[PDB]
Amino acid sequence: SNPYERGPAPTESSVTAVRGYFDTDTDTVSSLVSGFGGGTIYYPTDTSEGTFGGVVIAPGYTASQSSMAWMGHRIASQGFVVFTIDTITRYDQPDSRGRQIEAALDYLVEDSDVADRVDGNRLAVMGHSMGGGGTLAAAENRPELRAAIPLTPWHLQKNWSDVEVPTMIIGAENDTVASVRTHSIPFYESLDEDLERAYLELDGASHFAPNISNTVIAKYSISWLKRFVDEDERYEQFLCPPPDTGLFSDFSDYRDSCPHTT
Repeated sequence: SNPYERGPAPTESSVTAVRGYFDTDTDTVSSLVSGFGGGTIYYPTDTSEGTFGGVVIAPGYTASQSSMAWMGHRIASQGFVVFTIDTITRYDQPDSRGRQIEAALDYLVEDSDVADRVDGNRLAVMGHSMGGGGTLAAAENRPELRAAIPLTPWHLQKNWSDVEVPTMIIGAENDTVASVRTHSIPFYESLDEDLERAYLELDGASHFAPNISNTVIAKYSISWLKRFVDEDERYEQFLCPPPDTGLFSDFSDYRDSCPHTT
């Protein structure tokens, strides 16, 4: 059986809930850490079912932890150790954000007081905007990563055909900052035809959708992490078959590689 399965059999309820099964706590990481600006670790207090996958989440240009904080307890409560990092400076570029995510993954797995609850073999990267660009850069440098979720990603590099990490790109229909025509769709279309991947385009959404509690983003993020970080087939349910994308659907567009096999 899957040794990495955590939590009860999921429902539409459970995956869209503001808090899942697991009681969660936080540890704060100082800006004194090398390689990034610190952050907050959100982690399940219940260790009886075994260790959890670790997930670093990077902010965008001018922003910090607080723009992504809502994902902390909401993802962690599903059975993840979730690291909402700050960057060294608010003006750090995507490649720099990418390096800061890698440092944060290493800090989480090697140095954090919760490292004993993280399975260092099962790690994921997420990030908003330039942090999304950062997420691709990390995914590209670290093919051992189980899952990558760029959110309204921004990057001057368009070609990511080398990424070996299951990639869910969530775009915003009406994004004028990281336009899906010039960022998300070029990035998605460049992925290996053999790679496990999704493109979610949120209907009439703006660049800031990822910084506001969003049930679509959370459901599909948790499903993607469960499927690839935990190899949890029980979440294939939520990803495959793909959802409808007519005009009062959550999605102006949805691209998929169903079924997933891990």
